[PDB]
Amino acid sequence: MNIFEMLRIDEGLRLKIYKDTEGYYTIGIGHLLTKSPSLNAAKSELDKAIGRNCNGVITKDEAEKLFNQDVDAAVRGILRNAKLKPVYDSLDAVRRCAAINMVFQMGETGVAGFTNSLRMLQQKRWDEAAVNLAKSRWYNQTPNRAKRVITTFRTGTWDAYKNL
Repeated sequence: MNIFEMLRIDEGLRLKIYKDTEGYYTIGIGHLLTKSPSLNAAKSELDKAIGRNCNGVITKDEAEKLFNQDVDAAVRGILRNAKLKPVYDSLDAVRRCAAINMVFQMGETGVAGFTNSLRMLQQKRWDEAAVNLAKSRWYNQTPNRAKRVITTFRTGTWDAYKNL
């Protein structure tokens, strides 16, 4: 398992514009297009992202290209964020994947606000971190995914993702 396989499980793959868990237009492997309620606005963002007139549909190669860009953006966002970088650097490789997953789902600013959980993670107080992370809108709105990511932080193993 690696971060691509992990987020592919959590986000799925859809080649036509769809609405994500929050009702926002999205495509591919969790690529958010816009928070606007306008499908036309989403289609315009899609064409801009892919570089051709897509009419709301992309290929698997295009979805995977957006995904590579998005994972890279999540990692770069962590490394540029003064609250997130030290915690990330303190983590082992498996737990770094859990961190990237959270930033991919909710964005860098959003995770950087998880102040108390970040401190527990930096301190390697894993069970305490797990309890704190679950006290969140994130957990209540996407509990199955949050449980997987939390188990990954708690254990430092891929047990929650084996086998898919």
